[PDB]
Amino acid sequence: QPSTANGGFPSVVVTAVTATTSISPDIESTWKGLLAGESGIHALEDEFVTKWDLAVKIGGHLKDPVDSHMGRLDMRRMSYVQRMGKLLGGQLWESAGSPEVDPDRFAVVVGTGLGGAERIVESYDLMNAGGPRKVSPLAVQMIMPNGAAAVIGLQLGARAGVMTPVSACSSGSEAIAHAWRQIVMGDADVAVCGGVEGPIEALPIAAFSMMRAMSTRNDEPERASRPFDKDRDGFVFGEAGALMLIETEEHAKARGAKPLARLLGAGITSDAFHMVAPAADGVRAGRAMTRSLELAGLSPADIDHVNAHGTATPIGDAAEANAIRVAGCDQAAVYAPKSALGHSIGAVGALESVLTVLTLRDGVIPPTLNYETPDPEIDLDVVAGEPRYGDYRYAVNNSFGFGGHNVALAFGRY
Amino acid sequence: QPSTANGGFPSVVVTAVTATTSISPDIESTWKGLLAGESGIHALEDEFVTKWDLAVKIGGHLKDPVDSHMGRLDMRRMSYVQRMGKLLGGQLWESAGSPEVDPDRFAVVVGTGLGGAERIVESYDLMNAGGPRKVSPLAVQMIMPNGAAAVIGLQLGARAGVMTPVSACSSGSEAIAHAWRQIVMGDADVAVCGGVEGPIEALPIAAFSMMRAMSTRNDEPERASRPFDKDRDGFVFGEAGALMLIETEEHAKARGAKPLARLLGAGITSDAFHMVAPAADGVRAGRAMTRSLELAGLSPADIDHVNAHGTATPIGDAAEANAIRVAGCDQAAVYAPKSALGHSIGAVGALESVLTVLTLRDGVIPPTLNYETPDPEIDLDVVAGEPRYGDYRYAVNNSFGFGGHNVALAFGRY
Ligand SMILES: Cc1n[nH]c2ccc(NS(=O)(=O)CCCCF)cc12
Ligand SMILES: Cc1n[nH]c2ccc(NS(=O)(=O)CCCCF)cc12
Ligand code: NA
Ligand code: NA
Repeated sequence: QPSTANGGFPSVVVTAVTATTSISPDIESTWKGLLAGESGIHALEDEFVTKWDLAVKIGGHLKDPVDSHMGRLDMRRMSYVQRMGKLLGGQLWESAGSPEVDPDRFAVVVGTGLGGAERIVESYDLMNAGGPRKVSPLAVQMIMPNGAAAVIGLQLGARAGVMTPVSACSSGSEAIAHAWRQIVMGDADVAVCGGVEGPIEALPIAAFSMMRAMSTRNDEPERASRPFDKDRDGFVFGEAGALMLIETEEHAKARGAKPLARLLGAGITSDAFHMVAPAADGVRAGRAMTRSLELAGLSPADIDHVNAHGTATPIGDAAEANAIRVAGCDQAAVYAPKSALGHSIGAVGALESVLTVLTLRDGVIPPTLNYETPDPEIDLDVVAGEPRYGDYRYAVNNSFGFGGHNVALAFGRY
Repeated sequence: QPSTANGGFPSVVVTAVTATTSISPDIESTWKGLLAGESGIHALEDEFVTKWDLAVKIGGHLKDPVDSHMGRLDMRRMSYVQRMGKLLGGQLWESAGSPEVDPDRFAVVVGTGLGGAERIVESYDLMNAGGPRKVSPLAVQMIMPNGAAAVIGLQLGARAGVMTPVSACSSGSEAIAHAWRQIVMGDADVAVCGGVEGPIEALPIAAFSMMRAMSTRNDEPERASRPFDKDRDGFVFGEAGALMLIETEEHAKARGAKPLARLLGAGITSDAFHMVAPAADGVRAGRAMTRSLELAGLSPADIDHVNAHGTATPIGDAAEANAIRVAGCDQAAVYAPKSALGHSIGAVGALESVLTVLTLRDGVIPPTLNYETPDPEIDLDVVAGEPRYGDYRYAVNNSFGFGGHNVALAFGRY
C-alpha cells in the first residue's frame, strides 16, 4: 500500500508562499501581525452598508487593494479574481527565485468560490444598452471561473495541467490537494496551487447573513469572530488570496531551493447531509483527516497541531470538534486563524495552508483571538492569549465548506 | 511503473449512462438518431433572436426541456444546472438498478462551464427591489457552482467526495478523469461523473460570436456544424447534460452489473498559449492523448477510434488534426459528434464520453454530418456518409477547452 512515509509516493515539499490579507499584502508581515495578536477585522466604512442598513457592518478588506496594483489594461482585460491571481502569481514566482522549470512538468491548480461574476452582470448591461456587438470579445475569458488559474498558467507557462476545483470554503485546500495528486501520480514535478476570492460586497453579505451564518457584533469588530468560544455569533468576512509553490524534493534540491515544509497527504470526503450545514457527528469530516494520515503514513498520535476550519458558527465549530475527536487528534494544539483573518471562502483554505506551513517552520502557533469562555461542549486544546512555542512535527489543516466538502491536508516539518 | 494493463491500477468499468440531448431525452434514442443521420440543430424560434437581431439564429435546444420535469418547489429551490443534475442523477441511478452502495466508498464528480449564474442576477434584482432581507436563505446553495454536484451527492448519498472541476469545454471530461483518479487511488469504489450546462440564451451567443467562434449559416441550420470540412464556419450551440456510472470491475461483478466498456486512463495537460485559442502545433493536446495511453498501457497503434473535440472552428480543427498526428493516432477512425449535437461547453465532454462508450459497445461509429469537402490540410480518416461498423477495441475521447485545457480519456471495449 503506497504512502509518503514508505516511499510509495515521492516526497513533495513547499518552497515558496505568497498571500494578500486584511492584515498585510506580505505573508511574512501577516505572520508577524498574527503573532502580535493583530486583527484584520474592522468596521466597514463602505457606503453600501449605510445604503441597505445591513445586519452586519464588520469585515476585513485587504490591507493593500488588488486594483492599486492594476493599470487600465488589466482593469478591462481581466475580472477581479484574475487580477488577484496575476498579482499573486507574479509575487510567488519572484519569491521563489524566478526558476526556469520544464513547462511540460509544471502544473497550476487554483480554486475559487465563484469566479468572475461581476463581469456577467456587466455584459448583461452592456448589451441591454448597445446591443450584442457591444460585448467585448474578451468577455468569455473573463467570465469563465477557470479564468484565474488560466491567466496564472499562461503567465508562468504551466503546460502539465491548469485546473480549477470549486467547493466553496474548501476550494483553496482542494486545489492544493489535487496539485499534490498531479505530482505523486507522475504528471508533474512542480505546481503552483492555492485559492483566490472576490471582495466583500452587499450581495454576499445579504446572502450569507440570511442563513443566520454571520456574526452581528458590530460594536467590537475585532471581537466578533470567536471560534470555539461560548459567545459564538457566526463568521466574519475577511478578504484573502494565497498561493504556494510545491515540488518534488528531488526537484527542489537540484535547483538549490530551501523547503519550508513537507506536503505529506490529502483526504477528500463529503457529508451528503445538507446543502449548507455540516453533519453534527463529524464522521465524514474526520475521515478526511484520517485519509490524509493514511496517505502520509501517520497516526493520530503524531499530529501535534490542527489548523481548524473554525468559522465560529455555532453548529460549525461543534461539528468540527466532533470531527477532530472522531479522527483521534483531540490532543493536538488547535489554531483557528479565522479569529483574526476572517473567512475568505474560496481562498481561505489556501491561506490557512500557508499559515500551517509557517507554524511548522517557526515552531509557533499564533493565539486564537477572542477565545475567552470555552464552550463546555467543545473540549479542545486551543492556543490562546499569546503565541505557543512548541515542537510541532506534523500538522493537519482542515477545510469543511458549504455543501459538505471536506478537505484535510497533512503537513510535516522539513 | 503503474498502469491499467499491468495491474498497477484497478480495472474500472462503465456500468450505466444517461444523457439529455437536442435529439432526445433518452441516450439510447439519441444514439439511434445519430446512427440514422439525424441532427438536433434547428432554427431558433426564441424571441430573443428577433429582439437583438443576433448574428447566429441556429442551435439545438433540448428535445425535452428540463423544467418540464420540475414542479414549483424545484423551480425556486435550485438553479438550472442543479435541476438538470437532479434529473440526470435520478435517471442514472434507476438505469443502474438503483444499487445500494457503501456511501463511504461512493464519489460524485460533475463538471460545469459556469454554474448557477442566472440566480446571481436574480438576487441582484431581488434586493434592489425589497432590500437585503428579500434574498432567499437558499441563495448561497443555488449560486455556488459546486451546486449541481452537491445536489447529486446529497440525492444519491455520496460520501467519498463531491467535486466540481471547471475548465470550459473540457469540464465534463475532466470530471470523469478525476472520478477515475479517485477510484484508482483507493478513495472510492464507485462514482457518478459527467457534466451539466445551462441553456442557449442571448448573452452566451453574443459573447462567443464576437470571438468569431460561431457558425452563421442560418439558412441551413442542420448543415452549419461542419467539423474538419473545408467550408468550416465555427461551432453551433447544442444543449446537453450527461452522467455515467463508473466503478471497479470487482465492485461491478459482485452486484451483477453488466459493464458497457472500460475506462482505462486519463491525461490532463495545458497549452499555456492563449486565453481562448488553442496552440497550432497541438503538442500539449497530443501529450494528453499520449498520457492517457501511458496510464492505460496502450500504444498509438491500438487506438482504432478517436471521438474528436471537433468544434468546427477553423483554428480548432486544424490544431486537433495536428494533435492527433502528434499523438500518433492519425490512422484511427475519427468521429466529430458536434456535427449533429452541437457544443454544450461544460457538458459536451461527458456526452461525447458516453458516445465513445456506446461506440465500443455496438462496434459502430455514427457519420460525421456535413463532411462533404475535406480540408486539404486535415488528412484524417473521418467517418461520414453512413455509420461505419468496425472492430473497435480502444478509443480516445478528446476535449480541448477554452483556456488551453486538454483532457483525453482512453476507453476500451469490455
Ligand atoms: C463582490 C464580487 N465581485 N466579484 C466577485 C467574485 C467572487 C465573490 N465571492 S464572495 O463569496 O461572494 C466574496 C466573499 C469574500 C469576503 F472576503 C465575490 C465577488
Ligand atoms: C442562460 C443560462 N442561465 N444559466 C446558465 C448557466 C450556465 C450557462 N452556460 S453557457 O455556456 O453560457 C450556455 C451555452 C450552452 C448551449 F448549449 C448558461 C446559463
Ligand atoms: Na484550517
Ligand atoms: Na470528443
